[PDB]
Amino acid sequence: AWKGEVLANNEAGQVTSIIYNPGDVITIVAAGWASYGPTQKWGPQGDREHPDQGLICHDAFCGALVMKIGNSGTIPVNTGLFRWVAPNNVQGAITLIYNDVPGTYGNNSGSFSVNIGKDQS
Amino acid sequence: AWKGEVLANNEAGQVTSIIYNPGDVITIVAAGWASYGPTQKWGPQGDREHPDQGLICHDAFCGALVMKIGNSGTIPVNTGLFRWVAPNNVQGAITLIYNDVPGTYGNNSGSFSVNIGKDQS
Amino acid sequence: AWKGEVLANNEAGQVTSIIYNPGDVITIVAAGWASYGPTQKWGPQGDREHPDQGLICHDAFCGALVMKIGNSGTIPVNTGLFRWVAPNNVQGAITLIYNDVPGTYGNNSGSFSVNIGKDQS
Amino acid sequence: AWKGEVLANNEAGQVTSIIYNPGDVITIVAAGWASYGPTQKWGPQGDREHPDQGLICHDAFCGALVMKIGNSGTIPVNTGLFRWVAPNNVQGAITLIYNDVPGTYGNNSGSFSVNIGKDQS
Ligand SMILES: C[C@@H]1O[C@@H](S[C@@H]2O[C@H](CO)[C@H](O)[C@H](O)[C@H]2O)[C@@H](O)[C@H](O)[C@@H]1O
Ligand SMILES: C[C@@H]1O[C@@H](S[C@@H]2O[C@H](CO)[C@H](O)[C@H](O)[C@H]2O)[C@@H](O)[C@H](O)[C@@H]1O
Ligand SMILES: C[C@@H]1O[C@@H](S[C@@H]2O[C@H](CO)[C@H](O)[C@H](O)[C@H]2O)[C@@H](O)[C@H](O)[C@@H]1O
Ligand SMILES: OC[C@H]1O[C@@H](S)[C@H](O)[C@@H](O)[C@H]1O
Ligand SMILES: [Ca+2]
Ligand SMILES: [Ca+2]
Ligand SMILES: [Ca+2]
Ligand SMILES: [Ca+2]
Ligand SMILES: [Cl-]
Repeated sequence: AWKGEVLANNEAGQVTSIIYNPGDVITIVAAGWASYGPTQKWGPQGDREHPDQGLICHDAFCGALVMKIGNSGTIPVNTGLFRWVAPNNVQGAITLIYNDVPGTYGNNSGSFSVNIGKDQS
Repeated sequence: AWKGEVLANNEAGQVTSIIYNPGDVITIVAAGWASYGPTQKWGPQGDREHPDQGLICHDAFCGALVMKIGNSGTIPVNTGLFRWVAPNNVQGAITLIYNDVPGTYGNNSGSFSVNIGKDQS
Repeated sequence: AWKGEVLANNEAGQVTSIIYNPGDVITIVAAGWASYGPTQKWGPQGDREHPDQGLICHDAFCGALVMKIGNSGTIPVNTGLFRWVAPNNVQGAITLIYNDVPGTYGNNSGSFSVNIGKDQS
Repeated sequence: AWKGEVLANNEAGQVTSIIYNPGDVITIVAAGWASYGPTQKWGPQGDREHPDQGLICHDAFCGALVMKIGNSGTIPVNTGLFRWVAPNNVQGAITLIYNDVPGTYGNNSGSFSVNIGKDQS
């Protein structure tokens, strides 16, 4: 398993020690508070009221937690994933990323705390 | 394992099929959007800024997900619990509840989607 | 989890730390060599060529590993059980026992090494 | 998880759907009755009284269940493995094999039934 934090201000994200392999079942739980610029903070689902003006992941809200597995495209994580198997082909290290518009991370603040583990399969 | 929905306006809570037994380890993941009255909605951690006005659980925010286990007090859940063991002498049926003030549930809306599993031991 | 040894010559068997509760999924693995009297030894499946002359479990061979759960009848274990769920209404402490004819355990020798754990469920 | 049979007379063994990856924890349970030639049969630990005449696995008895992982040498399985981690530098598909002398498999009989799964990590 892996525990750690993802900073809202880091366009490169946080690499983990979890290597996702074909067939793996994983569980992720995410918590905490972050902002993409405003004084308000949101949880790991982000801001449901904010439009997409060029986010790295178009399938989650601005301010959400997302990931990449190897050199996949972005995959939504939000509050987490329960006994989840990847939409197929994907493989590699899990990198966690805060969803914002590239070039605009400089006004971001806060972080998410994240646990990941592999399940029975 | 159990999957289901906890309505924000259900004061009595959602009774699950999980009986927490001595020594059990469990994982919970919660998602969704709900409100304790305002037009804005919050995720399962609730609203960090709203003051505690006699919530059923003093150790979680207004609009957070909490639970009881048998005769326990309320216990916080938020976005979830990762490979977690309960307080000494707590056991029995898990009921999931939206954290609000008694008698003030009638203006609530939305729901949280929740999964609960037992882990290896 | 429980890890230990089940002696062939112990008619009362071995009361483990594992309390089987409704819905639990368990794994048991058993290894080793034991005898119900002869100079030869058999593994946890016992002696397939030996007749049943009043065995405590009629559904496994003389010299096999079996168990009781709470106040159940004997249940075959053999080399182990993989992600196993008990029949309805069976619950309580797991006792491991060597399968022999009652009153004939005194000439027995050897033991099985046994691991029991609760699995995800 | 994989469930299947391993024929005692199959010198190439039985390839499974399990790909062992670094960090994986697995469980195996094996059952059944097989022979390397005599009319008598033995369980998955094999025959403790027979000498090694050039077995594919010198670390288990003739008639025992063994395995290979990818390009590995033979590793004992016997009655099974509980929440087991492979040696470092061992990875790839699991193949199950009956322990006999190469070229002498043709007079073998019976089989072992085997379950393999990946466990929480
Ligand atoms: C100035 C500010 O502009 C936006 S918030 C804005 O969001 C983008 C993503 O869409 C980037 O993260 C920027 O860094 C953020 O500042 C308005 O919603 C806000 O009300 C305010 O006017
Ligand atoms: C009228 C309303 O009052 C509160 S919201 C209020 O919160 C309590 C819990 O503290 C109960 O759930 C009520 O049912 C809710 O209406 C203010 O924060 C809000 O701005 C508004 O004035
Ligand atoms: C003829 C037979 O010889 C052996 S059994 C023998 O074992 C080897 C492995 O050591 C091969 O599997 C052969 O296929 C087997 O036949 C004696 O132990 C037996 O009593 C009998 O004389
Ligand atoms: O049938 C069981 C019986 O088998 C014979 S050979 C043993 O000597 C006895 O002690 C008893 O275990
Ligand atoms: Ca920003
Ligand atoms: Ca309310
Ligand atoms: Ca005896
Ligand atoms: Ca042979
Ligand atoms: Cl806080």
